Amino acid sequence: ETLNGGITDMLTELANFEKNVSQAIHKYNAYRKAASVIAKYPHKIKSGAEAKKLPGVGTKIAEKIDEFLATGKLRKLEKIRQDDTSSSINFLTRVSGIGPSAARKFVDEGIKTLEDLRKNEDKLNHHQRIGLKYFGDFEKRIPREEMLQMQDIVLNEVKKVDSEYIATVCGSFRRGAESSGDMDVLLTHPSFTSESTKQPKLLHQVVEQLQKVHFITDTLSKGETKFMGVCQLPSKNDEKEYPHRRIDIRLIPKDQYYCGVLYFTGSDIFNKNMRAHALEKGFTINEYTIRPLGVTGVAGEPLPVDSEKDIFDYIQWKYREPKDRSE
DNA sequence: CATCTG
DNA sequence: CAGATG
Ligand code: NA
Ligand code: NA
Repeated sequence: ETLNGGITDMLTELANFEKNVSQAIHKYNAYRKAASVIAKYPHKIKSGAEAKKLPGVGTKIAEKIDEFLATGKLRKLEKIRQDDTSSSINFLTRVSGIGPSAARKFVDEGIKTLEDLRKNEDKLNHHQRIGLKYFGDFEKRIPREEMLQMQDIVLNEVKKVDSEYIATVCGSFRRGAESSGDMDVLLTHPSFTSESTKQPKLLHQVVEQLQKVHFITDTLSKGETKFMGVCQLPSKNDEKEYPHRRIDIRLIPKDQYYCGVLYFTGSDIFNKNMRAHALEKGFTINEYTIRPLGVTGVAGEPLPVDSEKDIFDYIQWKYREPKDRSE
């Protein structure tokens, strides 16, 4: 956690680059388990040889750790941090819609900067385009002060459309966090479930409303169950308009809400721990449901849930207020 | 995993 | 449809 930091970090630097720049998924994947192992390793790595001992620990990595431990740097890491090409990919990538794949193409085309991008706005797709339009806005964190404002609107409109909808703002917003990055709304309707054959409108209906009122501004992507968009808090009294915020709306059968809800709330750590105990207490948890574990190895069947309570209950545990859902 | 593109 | 992005 601090004993093998530099090492683990460099490796991550190394792993990152392999995938994003080069296409080395194997290599990439190498640096990964490696840092993962040195990550848990209880001692102070004092040498390559020492490390090499570890699994995932090859000679090349060793080699690397040596130079690092040996000198406070790594030549390769040094070359890469310069390499404008590498750099470019790292950057171009910040743009929503631009993955690495994309990144390489543009670069080999010579599109390297933000300006490069505008000049060639033709070459980008819609997402890619919104992404560009709101680069800053996008990168700007979201303050709970505004978070509550957003929540307010969304929830009110969802109400008007149908009294039977159930919306929920999951995320760290939900775990108390002072600022979030984007807004995740989980949605269900009684009339929707596991077996219940579809009802897209169920999602489309609200989408429309939010745009109606101008909350939603653009569409990133819009399917039958997941909407990816852009929204905005109505600039009050002209002087201070809001930033553009990322927002997702997703439909879920009412029959697997809370699990989702639980799940989307996090944190990853809470989940795990909650997930493990689940296992102890003779159960299973995942994104959509909790199931009684069979002894034959495993087994299934939908445990019926009406709240985040019912879940915990099953695993006989203390209801955790979302704030303390931290770890 | 669900959506988009081409 | 394989493939990319979130
Ligand atoms: Na991107
Ligand atoms: Na292939």
